[PDB]
Amino acid sequence: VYLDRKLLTLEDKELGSGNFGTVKKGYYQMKKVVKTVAVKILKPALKDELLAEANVMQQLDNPYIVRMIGICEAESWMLVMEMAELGPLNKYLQQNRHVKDKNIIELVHQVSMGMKYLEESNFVHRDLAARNVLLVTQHYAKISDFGLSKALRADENYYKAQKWPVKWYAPECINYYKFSSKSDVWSFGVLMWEAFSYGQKPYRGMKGSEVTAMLEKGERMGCPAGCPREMYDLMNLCWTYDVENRPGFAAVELRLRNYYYDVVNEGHH
Ligand SMILES: Cc1cccc(Nc2nc(N[C@@H]3CCCC[C@@H]3N)ncc2C(N)=O)c1
Repeated sequence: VYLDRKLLTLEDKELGSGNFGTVKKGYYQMKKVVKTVAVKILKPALKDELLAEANVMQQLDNPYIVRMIGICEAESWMLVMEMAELGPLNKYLQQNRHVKDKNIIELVHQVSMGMKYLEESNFVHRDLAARNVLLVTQHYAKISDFGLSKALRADENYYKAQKWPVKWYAPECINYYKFSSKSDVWSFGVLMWEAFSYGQKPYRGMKGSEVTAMLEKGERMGCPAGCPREMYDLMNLCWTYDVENRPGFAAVELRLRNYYYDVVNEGHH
């Protein structure tokens, strides 16, 4: 969990940025191999947020979720993770607009498998967006960015909160401050839309309070160009207003798994 600063070699160039500080590429001398890493580097609230985040990732063991190597206290606090070379999903789709439809279904299914696992593990993500999906290859996606994440209490199906990615948030989060796995299902809907719109921001040119107004009227973002109908049906299903009747990730992953098998069969035919 605690890494040795001497074994860590940072690079100058910064790969990305957030409120916390920077993301830089580096190397960590493992037992015999050198391993390529991404490091979150801070610029007291922020400090504690990094320790909590690291404590969450430590518990997570799945092929579709970013792996934490460990943490380090030097110049600043550093959270060290295995590296996803091709970067955040949204940027990638913005710069590769001819990625095939089958490839997108593949990647969002992988996110769904990682989210099904996370549900079973009783953690909520609370920031599930395409910028927080990281690509190892063009056919391998992983979920990261767990700074808003919560381990649910053994006696609760949701976490009660006390600045938010509003456009990814379910009605019950905005209205009642309650975040559950069904809430992440809602954001997955928005994530899919983002993926099929090739990295475009959702609800463009609308303020947070207008989006709320829109959803309450029963309005939803339209089908992206070239997006298969059944994938849009799945999006709308994820956007079930009422938590009770919204599907969980088991249902969502099953549906994505099966649709992907038809599309793979189609290709061969
Ligand atoms: C090429 C490139 C560019 C930017 C970031 C990355 N890698 C990562 N970024 C984030 N977080 C970022 C934070 C800033 C916005 C984008 C991301 N959400 N977390 C984990 C990783 C990781 N394990 O590799 C890679």
